[PDB]
Amino acid sequence: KTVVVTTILESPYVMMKKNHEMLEGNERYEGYCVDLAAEIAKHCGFKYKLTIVGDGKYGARDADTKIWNGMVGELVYGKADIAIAPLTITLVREEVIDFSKPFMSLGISIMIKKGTPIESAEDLSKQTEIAYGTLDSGSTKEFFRRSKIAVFDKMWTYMRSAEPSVFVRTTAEGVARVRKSKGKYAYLLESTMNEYIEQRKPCDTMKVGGNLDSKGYGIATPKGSSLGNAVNLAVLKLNEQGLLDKLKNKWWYDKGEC
Amino acid sequence: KTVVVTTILESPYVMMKKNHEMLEGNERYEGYCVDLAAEIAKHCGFKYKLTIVGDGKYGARDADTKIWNGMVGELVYGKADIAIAPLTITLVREEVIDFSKPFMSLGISIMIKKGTPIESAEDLSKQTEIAYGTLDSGSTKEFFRRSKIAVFDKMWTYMRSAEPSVFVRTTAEGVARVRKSKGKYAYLLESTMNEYIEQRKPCDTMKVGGNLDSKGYGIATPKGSSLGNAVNLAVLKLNEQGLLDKLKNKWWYDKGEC
Ligand SMILES: [Zn+2]
Ligand SMILES: [Zn+2]
Ligand SMILES: [Zn+2]
Repeated sequence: KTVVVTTILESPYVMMKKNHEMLEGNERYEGYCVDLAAEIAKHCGFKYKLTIVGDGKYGARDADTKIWNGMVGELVYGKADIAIAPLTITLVREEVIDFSKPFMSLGISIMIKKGTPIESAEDLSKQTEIAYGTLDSGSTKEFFRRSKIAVFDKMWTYMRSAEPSVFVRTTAEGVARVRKSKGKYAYLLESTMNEYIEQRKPCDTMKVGGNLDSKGYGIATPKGSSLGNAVNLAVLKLNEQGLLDKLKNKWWYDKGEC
Repeated sequence: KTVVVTTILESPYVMMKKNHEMLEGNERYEGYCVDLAAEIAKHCGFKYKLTIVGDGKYGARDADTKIWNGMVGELVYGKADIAIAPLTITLVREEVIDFSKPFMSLGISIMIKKGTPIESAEDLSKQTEIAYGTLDSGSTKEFFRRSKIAVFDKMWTYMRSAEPSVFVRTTAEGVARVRKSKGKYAYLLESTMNEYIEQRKPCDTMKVGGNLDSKGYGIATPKGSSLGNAVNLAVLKLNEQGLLDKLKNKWWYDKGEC
């Protein structure tokens, strides 16, 4: 039967085509993950339907109810068969769902509006004129919340209490905030996205400093899924075939407008 | 009871302590993987014995023999319970053994003697005065042998037929060859090793160009091993806590000699 793929609208991973209104099904979308999903479905020989996660989140566990939201939740509760998106491989998630070996390597990075007096995380933690935050319900927020290293811990103390809130619902919201904040806001996001945005108009942002950590994105399946094994080998095969690198250049720099 | 850990003598992952002759068991060794093995064992709750792979190889399957050698072979045939070393996660290997999520991210790179007129793989492929090769029985050689992209295919065509052999039995042998060839030999090895050597006296080598691919190292266990699950969670836990980054700084740069 048709495999239900959950994903999220996040450029350049998954975006609606210009003429999506006249298109149907999987044809309505384009992007790195759209291409990746097609490659995987072909090598594993299955039909699939791309669906956009209902709450538009990656996935976090509610501390009160212990209920998972986002794409992780759709997998945990049987609403989806596989997640193909820029979903970060983490311990808390690995405990409830399965991840293939990473199809992309990245790390948390700093996005500033061009000209802002910031070059590192240490620089952000020593000032208060410039606010900074992260995406909600994801791995980046968890990183700071659970960090015991001096600089990041102090950053979390500031962010978790900040008012107004420095957290955002979507990457787009964080990027917009940096751009319209005259440089009084810095956004903490994964290098993959930072590098992508840095190459798009109005070309007013830039990634500064080195990554804060090293991790990766994996294709996720529910625990005990029959697709788990196959997808994992498919990812490795595609990386060694050079496909993943091919797709990276196609959506990041071949389309770059800066 | 005691878990047999197979590893390889590869600096700075595993090395004999200066006074190993007067030490016993695991205390005889030191290095990144020795430090990592101790942590993995503590977190998974098991006692272990470090052993150096008999043939000093990482692992490849003999074409006609069909027998796996190196650390992979030790796991495949039941001589070791786990491998903790800079062992690359690859498709052919994941087909016979299990790998944890990566504990280190790296890629194939080029090592030259300082002053060598080479800036990239494309440069090596378009000339013939400078010879170049890779390590034997490993993922790097397999990368070129299977590559379908023009530049690497061209490089493989040359390397596979070059005489005398451009391949080496150990990383140390390749590094020595670069150092003694007066710029007439370039070595293809993983970025991790390239970066390490670049910081070792006589500081006469350097890493040039970007990485050729993107992959990682994983802790390997025999397929279906009962240690697999715990080890994987341990790796994720340790990466998130910053131990892996702390360990790389300790063995790579804190001890740099250049
Ligand atoms: Zn394909
Ligand atoms: Zn709640
Ligand atoms: Zn520990």
